[PDB]
Amino acid sequence: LNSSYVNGNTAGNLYNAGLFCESDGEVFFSNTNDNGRLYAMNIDGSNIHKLSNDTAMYINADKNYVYYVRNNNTFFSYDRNSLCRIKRNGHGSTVLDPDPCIYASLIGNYIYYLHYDTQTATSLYRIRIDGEEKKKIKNHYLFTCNTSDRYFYYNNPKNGQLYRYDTASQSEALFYDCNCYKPVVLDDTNVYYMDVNRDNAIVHVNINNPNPVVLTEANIEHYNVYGSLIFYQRGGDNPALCVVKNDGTGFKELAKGEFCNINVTSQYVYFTDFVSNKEYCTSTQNPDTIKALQP
Repeated sequence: LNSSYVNGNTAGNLYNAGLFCESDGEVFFSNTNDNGRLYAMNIDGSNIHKLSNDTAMYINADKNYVYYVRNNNTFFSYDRNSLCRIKRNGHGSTVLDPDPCIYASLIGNYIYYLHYDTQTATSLYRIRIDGEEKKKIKNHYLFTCNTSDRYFYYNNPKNGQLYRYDTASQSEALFYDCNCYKPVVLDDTNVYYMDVNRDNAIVHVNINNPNPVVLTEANIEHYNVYGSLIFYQRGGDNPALCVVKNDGTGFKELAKGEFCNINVTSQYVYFTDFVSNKEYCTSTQNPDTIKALQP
């Protein structure tokens, strides 16, 4: 068992289908050139090799294992999915929860996830990393994608505010007064969210010295963050994947079209064309030229 509050993935990856997971110098990922199957590579895109024939999403990792949701037969609705585990070396594949689920997120020794009660009714579950102690935590789902140490953060379903759940005490409380969607808290001084009151424009704030800054135009669909750069999809009449620094500077349009599933690693930021399902990437530190993952 884990001895600290390890987090299975980073920033907004799990909101963006958890297609890439960087951990201790490797990246585990869903390979769009091979039916979304689980692969591994070194952080710079080399040494690419198949880990499992399972199609994988919501990929998480700790020092010993990779945890993932597989589709047994889109990432954000009901399908015949199962929660699984494999050793990082490729051995020891096993199923932890065979029942449909999405949004698996590792916090310490527990995976918190969305469980389907029916095709439309959902709840929050957790399970220990060895498959013991499966338990329904709430009758309504709370977002578990954004984690830091023992906490996960979410828009409160009743009131829209940014709340924090402490997995150690198994309690929750208000974290920041806003009306938010897919919040990404990196630390108490770096809060990001789509602001429901401003048509999902992205806002950045430090909760200690709150001076909320709006960083984008209205009508944002997806975003992610690495370092001080925010990568986002702008919708509407002239859709584009864009980047901007967290002080409003350095805006750049990176690709024209409708993209999604923005996943960040220290080397690259990956994104998929919503219609063609083709995948692309760009440098995380100096985003500019776009590489294609196909073939």
